[PDB]
Amino acid sequence: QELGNANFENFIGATEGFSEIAYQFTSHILTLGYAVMLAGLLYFILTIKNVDKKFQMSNILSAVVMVSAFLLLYAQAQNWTSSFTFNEEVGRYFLDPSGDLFNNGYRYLNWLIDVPMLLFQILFVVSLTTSKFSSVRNQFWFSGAMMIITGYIGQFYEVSNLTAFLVWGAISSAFFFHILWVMKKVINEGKEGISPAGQKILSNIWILFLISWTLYPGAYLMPYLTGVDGFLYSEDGVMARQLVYTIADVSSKVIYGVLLGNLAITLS
Repeated sequence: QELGNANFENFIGATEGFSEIAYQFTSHILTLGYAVMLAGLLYFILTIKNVDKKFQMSNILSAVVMVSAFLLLYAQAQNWTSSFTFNEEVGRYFLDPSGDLFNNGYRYLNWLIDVPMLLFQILFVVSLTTSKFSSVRNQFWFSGAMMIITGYIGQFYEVSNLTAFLVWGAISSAFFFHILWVMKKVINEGKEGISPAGQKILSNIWILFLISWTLYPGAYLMPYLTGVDGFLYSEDGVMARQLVYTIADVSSKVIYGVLLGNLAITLS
């Protein structure tokens, strides 16, 4: 299997193919993904006037994240549809040799760019207490970048060497735990010396952040979560993975932005 060696979407597409439902669902979900980013982009442009100058860098960075997310998810969406074509004889969609093939680059690039801005963002709304801005900022940038790069290396091996896919996933996960831990510290310090209404919103932000962000390794693992011959090892694990990525992207970029915007209005 030469054509389907690059990733699980290709593997499936070149061997079993995708039902009508799997192909259409995944296409629609990816389209909702970028459409929400565009709407978010507008929301963040239009509401920047509602926070004090002091906090506006957060709204700016929300907007910038929306731009890159709109572009790269639009591109990922097109890459889905143009990589798989219907075959009349079997009634399924197959990896098209005349296309460019499914490619995770668009999404991994988006993460490299958005992770550092999403993490930095909050440092323009909350005030630290005992920690330094530059230290926190550097810990987030370095660990975020490493998390993504090591996850990108892992994903090459997804079908060729599943063991490696997992080892690199675990290294990536170690960077992830460090980010959660710095973020929990940022949230606790940001709670010190704001109103209880501000603290309740920070509490929500932590929950959102924690769940959102954990969906990413969930979706990386998704086709293996029922074992090497189970139910998700299939087009359904492709559908599940792309659905979960899309929910994660909306939650981590959009809802997170909105919550941060509301925190900043509270502090204004």
